[PDB]
Amino acid sequence: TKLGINGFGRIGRLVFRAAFGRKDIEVVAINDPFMDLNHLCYLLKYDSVHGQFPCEVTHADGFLLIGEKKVSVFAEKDPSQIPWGKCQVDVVCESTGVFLTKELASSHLKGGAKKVIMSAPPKDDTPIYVMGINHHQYDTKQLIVSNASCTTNCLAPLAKVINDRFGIVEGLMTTVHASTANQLVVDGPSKGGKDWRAGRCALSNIIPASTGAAKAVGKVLPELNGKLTGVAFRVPIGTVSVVDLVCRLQKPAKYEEVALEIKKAAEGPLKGILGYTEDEVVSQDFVHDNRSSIFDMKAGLALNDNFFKLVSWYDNEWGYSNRVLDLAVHITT
Amino acid sequence: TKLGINGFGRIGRLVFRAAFGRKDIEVVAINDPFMDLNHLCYLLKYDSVHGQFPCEVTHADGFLLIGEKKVSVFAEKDPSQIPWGKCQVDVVCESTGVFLTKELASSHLKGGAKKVIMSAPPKDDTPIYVMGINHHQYDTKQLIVSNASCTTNCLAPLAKVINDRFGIVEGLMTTVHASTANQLVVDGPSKGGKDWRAGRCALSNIIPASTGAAKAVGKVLPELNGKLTGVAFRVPIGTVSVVDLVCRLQKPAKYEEVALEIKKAAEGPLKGILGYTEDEVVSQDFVHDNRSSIFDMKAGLALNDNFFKLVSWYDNEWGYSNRVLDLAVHITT
Amino acid sequence: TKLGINGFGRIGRLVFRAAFGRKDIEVVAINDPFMDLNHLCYLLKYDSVHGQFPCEVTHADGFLLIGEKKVSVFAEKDPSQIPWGKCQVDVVCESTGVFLTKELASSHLKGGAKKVIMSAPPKDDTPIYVMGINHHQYDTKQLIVSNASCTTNCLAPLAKVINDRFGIVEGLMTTVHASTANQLVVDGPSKGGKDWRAGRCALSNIIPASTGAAKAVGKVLPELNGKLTGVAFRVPIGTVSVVDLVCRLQKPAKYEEVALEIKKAAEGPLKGILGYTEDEVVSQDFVHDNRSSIFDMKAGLALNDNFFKLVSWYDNEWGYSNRVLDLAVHITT
Amino acid sequence: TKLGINGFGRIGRLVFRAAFGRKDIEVVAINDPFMDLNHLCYLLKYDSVHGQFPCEVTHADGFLLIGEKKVSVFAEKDPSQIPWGKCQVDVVCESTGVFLTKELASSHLKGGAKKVIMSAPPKDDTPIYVMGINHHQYDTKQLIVSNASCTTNCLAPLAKVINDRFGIVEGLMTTVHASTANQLVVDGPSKGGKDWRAGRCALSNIIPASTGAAKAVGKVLPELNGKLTGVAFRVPIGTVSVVDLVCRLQKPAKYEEVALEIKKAAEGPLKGILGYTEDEVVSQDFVHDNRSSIFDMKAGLALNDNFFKLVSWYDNEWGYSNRVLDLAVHITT
Ligand SMILES: NC(=O)c1ccc[n+]([C@@H]2O[C@H](COP(=O)([O-])OP(=O)(O)OC[C@H]3O[C@@H](n4cnc5c(N)ncnc54)[C@H](O)[C@@H]3O)[C@@H](O)[C@H]2O)c1
Ligand SMILES: NC(=O)c1ccc[n+]([C@@H]2O[C@H](COP(=O)([O-])OP(=O)(O)OC[C@H]3O[C@@H](n4cnc5c(N)ncnc54)[C@H](O)[C@@H]3O)[C@@H](O)[C@H]2O)c1
Ligand SMILES: NC(=O)c1ccc[n+]([C@@H]2O[C@H](COP(=O)([O-])OP(=O)(O)OC[C@H]3O[C@@H](n4cnc5c(N)ncnc54)[C@H](O)[C@@H]3O)[C@@H](O)[C@H]2O)c1
Ligand SMILES: NC(=O)c1ccc[n+]([C@@H]2O[C@H](COP(=O)([O-])OP(=O)(O)OC[C@H]3O[C@@H](n4cnc5c(N)ncnc54)[C@H](O)[C@@H]3O)[C@@H](O)[C@H]2O)c1
Ligand SMILES: NCCc1ccc(S(=O)(=O)F)cc1
Ligand SMILES: NCCc1ccc(S(=O)(=O)F)cc1
Ligand SMILES: NCCc1ccc(S(=O)(=O)F)cc1
Repeated sequence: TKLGINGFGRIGRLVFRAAFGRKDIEVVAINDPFMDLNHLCYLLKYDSVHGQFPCEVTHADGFLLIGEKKVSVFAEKDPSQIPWGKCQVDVVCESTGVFLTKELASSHLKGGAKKVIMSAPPKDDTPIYVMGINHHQYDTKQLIVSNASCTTNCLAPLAKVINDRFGIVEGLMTTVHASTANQLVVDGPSKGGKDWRAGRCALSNIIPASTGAAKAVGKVLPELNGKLTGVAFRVPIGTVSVVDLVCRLQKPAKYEEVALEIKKAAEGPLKGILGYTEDEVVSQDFVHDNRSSIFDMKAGLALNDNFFKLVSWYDNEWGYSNRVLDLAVHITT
Repeated sequence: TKLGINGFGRIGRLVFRAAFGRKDIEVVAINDPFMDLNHLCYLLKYDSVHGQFPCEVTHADGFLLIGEKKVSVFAEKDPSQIPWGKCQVDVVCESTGVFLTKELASSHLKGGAKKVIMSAPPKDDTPIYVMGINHHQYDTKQLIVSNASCTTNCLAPLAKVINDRFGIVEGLMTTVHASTANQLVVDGPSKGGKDWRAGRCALSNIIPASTGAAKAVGKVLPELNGKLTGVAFRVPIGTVSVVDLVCRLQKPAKYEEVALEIKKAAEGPLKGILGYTEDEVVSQDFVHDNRSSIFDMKAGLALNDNFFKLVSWYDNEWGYSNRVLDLAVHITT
Repeated sequence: TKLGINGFGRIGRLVFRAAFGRKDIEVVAINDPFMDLNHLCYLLKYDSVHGQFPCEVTHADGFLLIGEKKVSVFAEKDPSQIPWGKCQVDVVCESTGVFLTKELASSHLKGGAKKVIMSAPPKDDTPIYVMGINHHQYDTKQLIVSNASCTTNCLAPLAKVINDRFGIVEGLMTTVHASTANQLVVDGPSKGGKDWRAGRCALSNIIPASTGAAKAVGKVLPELNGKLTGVAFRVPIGTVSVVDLVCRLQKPAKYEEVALEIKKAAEGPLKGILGYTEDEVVSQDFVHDNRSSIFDMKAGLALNDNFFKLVSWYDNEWGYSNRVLDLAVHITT
Repeated sequence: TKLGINGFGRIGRLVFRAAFGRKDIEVVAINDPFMDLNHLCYLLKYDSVHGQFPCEVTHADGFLLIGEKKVSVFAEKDPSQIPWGKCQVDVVCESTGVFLTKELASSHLKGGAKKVIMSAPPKDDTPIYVMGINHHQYDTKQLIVSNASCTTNCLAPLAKVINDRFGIVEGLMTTVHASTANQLVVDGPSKGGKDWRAGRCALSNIIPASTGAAKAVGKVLPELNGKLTGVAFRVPIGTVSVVDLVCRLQKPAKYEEVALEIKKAAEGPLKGILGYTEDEVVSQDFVHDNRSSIFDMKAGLALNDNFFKLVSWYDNEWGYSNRVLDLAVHITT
């Protein structure tokens, strides 16, 4: 399984990183035009949140070197001009943040790539998949797909398990989200005039933000269509975010029973995707945690037999980056 | 109205500051045994969040000097030993955090103080009052009372207005809360071994926390008893906190109607307590805002006609501090 | 004195705000093409550091409205086209960061501006001035000038006084610097690929940075040319930076005497530019302090009678912005 | 070597951790009365900076269990009451911060411990030892020693190398120091009324601080007595600090040569203690680096052939904790 990476940013680089540890998938090419090979290597060797790269990194003959493996590096603004074909790339991890329609992402297909995974929710009707939730509903005919957002990957397993046993009538979600590259260090104009709040100083603000993440749950779980939505607060934190789902349940239950059901899934049919802790955890405890969702039993509570607050952690960078690789293997195999 | 301050902390010093800009109330006496007079002045003079004290601040003969006015300074650990009576104190602002029961707080009365306000939720059944909400129900025969928490002061006005018109069936609250003095700069043991998470690094964590702030709305508004509770996440922010109320209503509404109902309350009955904004605000926009609650119209949303997320901001330090003075004025006059 | 502003960023907007107060200078025109008018009002009305604009900000018919005062707003990329002459502009504040040569800035003269001040050090041999130091050496024939950097404005007053009285033989400088717009919220590529370190996450890092600011003190004080240089460390701080000057003196001295000579200057001829304190201050105490440099007596020390560490604070945004105005007024009168 | 730990804080817990990977040293007993067993397991297991403990941490029958190995846990305020003798403790890591005196530390010897290491500079005459610089001078008859400060362990190796080769005429230091447990989350009164600035908000401030770490280098390298001193600035950073030495040299040198000397020291006699890099590094890159000092070639510079600014990083927590073990093993074998 040969992977290509378009946009060697936080997601691009950590996807590269997770892929090094996996035997079944291999990175063969990278593209980023805001980055010379000298600069690119620097940014990969050092990382402020996840530590240094697990082995030596040099460049040679326009390639990137990780032991006995060469990796092509390109610097093209236009995806139609990236030579994926010559590297026999099976899947392109589209992680720039600006090619989020079927039309724009199909430019990768023109360059010789077989299939594409947007590392974000699409702006159009592109099919969305969450590993562990609806990934088996994929078929090889779909060449361009989305792996949703980190928040959707955190929310979907939690909702699926609660909905199958108890039945979610309606739910509203809040995610307290770690910092992202779309934000600014000092009050300034946000990109293209959209989302003014995200241009406000990241270091000292709680910043309200819209998200479709919870509304997207209805795409990967049709049954919950129109039954979920939410908002986000961005806060000055390196990585790790948390979802807080307030939902009303059809079948009544104590909080103890809800927790045990989530424990059952995390230990059985959702091992590796959904996790369960009863510890007094805080955000830094999930730095570099590869799961999509870790239910925090003690943070949440119940108002009554039918109204619950359910709390789940996620490393927005690491968890998600591992899911891109899982999906990339799945669609190719 | 002659005020005394026990515990010259974040609340004590900002209570002193607010009272400096009011003619109807003045601080005559201060007690803090963990603070010598030179130290006290220094801490009053400078402030990391709210700037330098708007005044020449000095001391002489054991008195604090704010312009042409002398303030009495004490340093007893036992409140019983503070000569409040000789300073002719009408109300004592109990802002130490360690005298939150009617038995402990009554020693101020034994020191001569006529009345006491607990600047926090009580640990017993001491009466709780929130300006704008139930302060007219105060009986002068009550010598010791509590002004609740900053979070309750934010949530109750919001909940009141919404419940008066639409009726709240149930509700769960999250507050994303700024930093407080019970937290630690690096990972350590929390005082008494209680609330382990709050001992974790304040600078780099999202920290789950319990709170009775929502349950206690039921005390100030009996009609909502058993219908509200919540949780909190602490974040590395200087001041300003935000409440997210997910509530289910009986009378259906569009989001715009709910917003309008809050607007008219804010410009009418609850003017000065509850505020309204449709601007793209972030937390630092409410530093030194003296309102108890500021509804953020564009940050909230509705899922359907009976299920809402309503967002409100508060300067947990400065808002609450002015509330302590309005309650001090009320229970005296 | 009619001022125009090119680039409405941190320095652009803060010059604007500084000017609003003063009765001897006024902003008549603004230009910034990465900013729609509605968005410009938003950035002007709210500030994460210096609080809400002390006045109603609106717009109508393409004009910025401050109360009832109309300010003209353009969105041009070629300063030649900005109609400065139409607005009778005496000085243009060049605060984009990308017109720092004589060739580039002189497009403002062809647009009708009478003179230009660069809000940064120049790339070429454009004359540099610092108020209090060498501003009297400016002659009216010079149409394009520079106000240097915030750091140079901090150091040069301190440098002049120490060298005037004692004689600086050599010296080296570290500034610990607040965060600036050239930095990123998460690890990424810095612009143009210059200074890889500045692209590293700003929230969690101490980031070494080059600075010519200390070498630039030679150009404003020829006598010290070759005898000073230094480096910088960027830290997660909103505003306020500190200079730390290690230096050797020709004539020997005690720390007290050095300190008293700075006190004499700060309360005498350099009043308003160089300040002095013996208080136990921290960076937040100089937020919105309009002086160029404030010497911190207790923070510095001597090793011997010829070798000293001298410490001085500066709000790198506010002090500098006010300096820009002083220069503008000076060069016009 | 059987190690005991009094004070299970940042240094205590990370000393425990480093030992877990060392065969030449083992922890048999811990004392910390501010933290019961359930709480102590939590703090060991989770770490906000260095990640989770790399092992299952549990407890039974009053013992801390790291796998099969049982560790005794006392809760004793009076260090003379700890029964170190019953556990055959060779060395006590005295890392509480409140027993920095021969007389006070010697109460560990009454408990049965053979020897004691102060994890900090002493308040009295106690012998200081930096590994790699002066440790070989230790005599087995000295039962109580100090391992100096993180800052001194960073500057000493550098100063040694520079002085041996070029001759340090005089020097002044500045350290930018990561956050420490003596600071406060919000403006407050520091312990004992000492160091007022350390009580100011850790999250939002650059905070000046005194330090004898530079002067103490003259104690471990007598040739440098009276030639070094300096100051510190605290910044909102989890761990990793930097030293900035401005020094005059007796023999003139090109900066390239000064770097080359440090390189061969780091690859030869000071391998493991003193490090060297030419990479564009930032503070986060040295998290969990076990060296005491990492020279940063590109950060520093020279003013002339005699006057240099030399820059070096250190993980104040992890580097130091590793040196405590080295000293413990050395004073026992
Ligand atoms: N970081 C997260 O928490 C997170 C989680 C899940 C999904 N995502 C999504 O992944 C995407 C990338 O996010 P990120 O956080 O890595 O942002 P980022 O800014 O760190 O990375 C984007 C990278 O793409 C590069 N790029 C820009 N234009 C390009 C072009 N024309 N061609 C090729 N490369 C280009 C940039 O130089 C940059 O390195 C976004 O859509 C984001 O929403 C982010
Ligand atoms: N800061 C907020 O966001 C906020 C908002 C609302 C309510 N409160 C409440 O107000 C109370 C104080 O909060 P704070 O943040 O100001 O805490 P703080 O640490 O800033 O202040 C507590 C002060 O009490 C003093 N003190 C301790 N023991 C004392 C005693 N024995 N006698 C006299 N003084 C003593 C301390 O010296 C300290 O200055 C708490 O109960 C808190 O819940 C805080
Ligand atoms: N903030 C400080 O501490 C400080 C202090 C001293 C000097 N400076 C200098 O002042 C300059 C500006 O810095 P800043 O901090 O305001 O950064 P900033 O990003 O806040 O300001 C730049 C602004 O200029 C605008 N702009 C960019 N290109 C433009 C163009 N070609 N035409 C018109 N407008 C354009 C942008 O919209 C932006 O708002 C820099 O050169 C900086 O070195 C900054
Ligand atoms: N943290 C650093 O960057 C660093 C680096 C070098 C040296 N040091 C030194 O190490 C010492 C400890 O620092 P820290 O950062 O670990 O502080 P810390 O606050 O994290 O740890 C101190 C521990 O001692 C415990 N304690 C208090 N009184 C006690 C008593 N009577 N008996 C037993 N335990 C008691 C506390 O509960 C706490 O857990 C300080 O003197 C400091 O100067 C710290
Ligand atoms: N360079 C900006 C790319 C980008 C755009 C959006 C995000 S998001 O995760 O906030 F949606 C992250 C990064
Ligand atoms: N001195 C610490 C006392 C204290 C105790 C509690 C708080 S709280 O507002 O977080 F509940 C704040 C301060
Ligand atoms: N309990 C606080 C103990 C302590 C005391 C001092 C420090 S210091 O490293 O700043 F000198 C660190 C920790």
